[PDB]
Amino acid sequence: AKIEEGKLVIWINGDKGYNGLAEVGKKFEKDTGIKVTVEHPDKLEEKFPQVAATGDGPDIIFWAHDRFGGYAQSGLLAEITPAAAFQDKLYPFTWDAVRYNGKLIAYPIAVEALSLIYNKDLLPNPPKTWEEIPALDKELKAKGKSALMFNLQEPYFTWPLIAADGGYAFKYAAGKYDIKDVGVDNAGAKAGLTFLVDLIKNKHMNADTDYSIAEAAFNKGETAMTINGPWAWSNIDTSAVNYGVTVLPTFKGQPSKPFVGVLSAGINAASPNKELAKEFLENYLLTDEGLEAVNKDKPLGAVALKSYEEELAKDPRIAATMENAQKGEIMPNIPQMSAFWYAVRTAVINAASGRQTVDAALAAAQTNAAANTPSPDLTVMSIDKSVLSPGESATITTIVKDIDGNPVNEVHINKTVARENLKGLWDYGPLKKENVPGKYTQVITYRGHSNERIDISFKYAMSFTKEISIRGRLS
Amino acid sequence: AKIEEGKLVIWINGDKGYNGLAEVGKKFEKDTGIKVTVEHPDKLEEKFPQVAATGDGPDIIFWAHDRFGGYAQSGLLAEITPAAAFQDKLYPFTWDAVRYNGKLIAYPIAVEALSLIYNKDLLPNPPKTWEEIPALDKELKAKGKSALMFNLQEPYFTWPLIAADGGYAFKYAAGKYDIKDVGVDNAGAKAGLTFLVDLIKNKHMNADTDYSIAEAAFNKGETAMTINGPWAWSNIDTSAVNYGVTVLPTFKGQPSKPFVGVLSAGINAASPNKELAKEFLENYLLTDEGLEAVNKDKPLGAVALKSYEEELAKDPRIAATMENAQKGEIMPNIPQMSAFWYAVRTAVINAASGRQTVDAALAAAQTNAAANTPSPDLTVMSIDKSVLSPGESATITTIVKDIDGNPVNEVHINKTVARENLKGLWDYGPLKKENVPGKYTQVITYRGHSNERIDISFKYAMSFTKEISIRGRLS
Ligand SMILES: OC[C@H]1O[C@H](O[C@H]2[C@H](O)[C@@H](O)[C@@H](O[C@H]3[C@H](O)[C@@H](O)[C@@H](O[C@H]4[C@H](O)[C@@H](O)[C@@H](O)O[C@@H]4CO)O[C@@H]3CO)O[C@@H]2CO)[C@H](O)[C@@H](O)[C@@H]1O
Ligand SMILES: OC[C@H]1O[C@H](O[C@H]2[C@H](O)[C@@H](O)[C@@H](O[C@H]3[C@H](O)[C@@H](O)[C@@H](O[C@H]4[C@H](O)[C@@H](O)[C@@H](O)O[C@@H]4CO)O[C@@H]3CO)O[C@@H]2CO)[C@H](O)[C@@H](O)[C@@H]1O
Repeated sequence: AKIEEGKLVIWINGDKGYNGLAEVGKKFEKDTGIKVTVEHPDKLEEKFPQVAATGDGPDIIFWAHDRFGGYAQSGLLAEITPAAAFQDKLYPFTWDAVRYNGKLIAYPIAVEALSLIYNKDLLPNPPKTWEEIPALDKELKAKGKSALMFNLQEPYFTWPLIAADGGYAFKYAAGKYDIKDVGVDNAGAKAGLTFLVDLIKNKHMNADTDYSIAEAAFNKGETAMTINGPWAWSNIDTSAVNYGVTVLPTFKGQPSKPFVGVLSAGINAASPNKELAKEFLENYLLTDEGLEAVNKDKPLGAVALKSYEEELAKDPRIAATMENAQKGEIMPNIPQMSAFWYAVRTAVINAASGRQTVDAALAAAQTNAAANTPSPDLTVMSIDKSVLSPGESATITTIVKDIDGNPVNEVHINKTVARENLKGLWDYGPLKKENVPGKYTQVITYRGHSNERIDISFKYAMSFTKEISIRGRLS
Repeated sequence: AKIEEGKLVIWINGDKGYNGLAEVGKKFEKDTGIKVTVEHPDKLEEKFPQVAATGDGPDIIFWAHDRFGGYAQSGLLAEITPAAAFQDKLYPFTWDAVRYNGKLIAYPIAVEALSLIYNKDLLPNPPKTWEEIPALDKELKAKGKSALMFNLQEPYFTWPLIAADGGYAFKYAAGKYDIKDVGVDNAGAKAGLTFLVDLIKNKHMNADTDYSIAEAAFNKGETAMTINGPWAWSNIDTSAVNYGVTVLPTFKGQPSKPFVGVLSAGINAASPNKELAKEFLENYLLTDEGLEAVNKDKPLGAVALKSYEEELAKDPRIAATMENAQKGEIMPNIPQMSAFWYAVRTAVINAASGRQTVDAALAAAQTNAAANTPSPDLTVMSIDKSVLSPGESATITTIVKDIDGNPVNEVHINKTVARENLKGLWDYGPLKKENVPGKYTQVITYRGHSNERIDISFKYAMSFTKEISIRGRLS
């Protein structure tokens, strides 16, 4: 778990070839004596910024490149400066993905795009268009099958459809992304989303479909199609299914336009093992043998390493991946990407479920994606009472504001309570959103039993913290 | 995510039928208007006690019953008092598993035991004994296969072997478990472990084998045998494999003796939805239809509900589960179970890898399993400096002690740093174990850039917290 001199800790997502990566680690250990521990914590991409600067992260973090600009802006990443000879071993466009403010911030590993994955026995002539899928589903349902299942809970999987007829994240102009010019609520985006929503209302898909439901349904031969990336191919191979990987369907005659990720490896700026990390990545992983070991576990996609990619490129599944990639767009790496994703995630889910209209959902995503970040300097937190007797209550009031002093309407707040002794009895109300932007309250009732101090910390937007204390006394 | 009046949040492990459970939730929602959100956080069993009492848990927690005594001791669980008619619908021994200090603390759902799962094409006559497996592996390796792969990283999977020839957790006598009488280092336990270790050294298994490696190897037809529970059967069915589920091999002519878990559902004492939770569990889940929906996703094992179990019991896989269960032991539910597991986990891993001898590994597990818990009242935490100028360092010293004032040698300490502004530059050393029991130090160097206050909290044994603060000032 712990970062220490002389050992390497690596975090990679649980859908990737972590076992194969650990094999590369074993080889490094054999040669160097340096143990390499590969972990796949949930929410690693959220945890990393919280722990990296405060002494508790991995030495190396793997994620798609979209997360890395935010990390770099915060100073969390070592600058990557490989020799020209090494740089020349990887595709130039992959280095571009991991460049932030003129500096290389990670090593590129592999290029990922979603494709249409289809069952050749059920559906050897997969549809050209999205909009026929409902009629197709009707046909399949009459023989115990469904047309299509994919993960509706992650916006990555729905974006290609939202983008097909013109939806965009941030407008690109004059050498940069305009962080206030968000394209999620344009005509093209509302449509794509509407379409999905109609698929649902018409009982072709289920709003609750997640990664595991879709994977199981495809791999068991129950659904004719899924939308997934190269990492998914291994489990399909394990199954009995004869599958193809192809171009995503069109929408309004336009290609679906997936957001393309470059799986990337960053080095923690606070690591005492930066040089070892670089050696591991450059000399062990980013080799034919190293990438093969990871790929054999879960396929990587179109790898960044030219020598190995030249071999993979022959695979029709890879050719299809690259085709879909070329029809989409390489994700920005800017800090605002997470805000964009969080916003779109909420809009797809809310709409799919009919908890809001498409017009409304997407209008709101636009606001939230473009929102300023909370400022520690202007955010307020107080409690009305710092000592409680049994039966007394204290209320926390917090008001979250940006750098300009303007409220931030939607904010992630993580509450943590530190307890002196675990002997006192306490009741916590919900964190209540009040009827003005940025304002939340929480009621805490001391019920006695034992004297106990508690310290309540609110972490805002997975960044800064404010804290209050309560002394519970029996008298 | 959040606990709120009028909605249900459920936590269940990611290896269980969470999608099927969500289906039961949908039915409840249809009837009642109460949304049911099923989550599968990693480490849910560790998180639950940390958040349940402090206003941030689920309404309902699912885990095997072994975890629940600790939760109950801490006051985290609502007492369960179903009508006699309802009680009579479930097997008596399952209620016994969820009784703590004379009170029912959860609803029993299903009985789980590990079995030997084997590939009928590769190995239709699976071995009787463990000790022949190495020779068998030799035969299989000569035809591109291995004999056996199972999760070595979780002690649950190795326990049946450790226990076969007499290993035990806590001695049971006079109506109770003796928490100071730990059986992990007896002759029978050292042997079983030694055997596994020899399997490894002789290249029959790999010390690094985890759940996913083993699952993939079995399901792809690469390994003849695995050790797993009923939840695993779904993915095997998806694969091409013809498999059987049978009695675990013997060791020294003794049955392997798995620790048997009762998957159980507890209600958070702090839930404002206790009655809804009870209705969901009693009236929706613990019905033929409800359990079927979960079972169809991932098999539950031998369910607690007699009416449904009578149907399942016909399944030879269930018969085998029950056979292995009867050869093992129902886990204690006492608070000390987690300490036991943590200890055995470290001993298996350390030994399997050859980082310690079996004799040593198991001697140490014994000490740690029997150890007193840290006391908030006697644990020390201080920092030598509470204000720093740039280039100055402060050192935290903590000394962890039990209720009696005795040091606790091994302690889990989770460090969290709350940051005022994220503008200061700080360097954190490792948390250093000093050369006497219970004592740890950490060096923090302020590097300037900006004035910033940080608050550093140490949480001990996932229980109490102590905190210090540092004001970093440029002057
Ligand atoms: O509370 C909501 C959820 O929040 C967390 O998920 C967030 C991430 O933190 C964001 O970074 C973002 O995720 C993007 C991701 O950055 C992007 O690369 C892409 O992810 C693909 C990935 O490239 C691919 O290799 C493979 O792993 O599939 C991923 C998709 O699942 O797309 C993501 C958006 O879908 O936004 C999400 C929220 O949507 C947290 O992890 C969740 O547990 C939490 O529910
Ligand atoms: O830091 C080490 C690891 O710590 C955490 O794992 C702990 C758990 O918190 C403990 O409760 C215990 O786990 C037992 C578990 O309580 C017991 O029921 C059994 O679990 C079976 C389960 O019954 C079955 O249904 C299925 O899910 O498989 C489980 C086994 O994986 O056995 C467990 C012990 O193997 O001890 C473990 C540590 O071993 C934390 O979750 C980990 O992430 C962490 O690495």
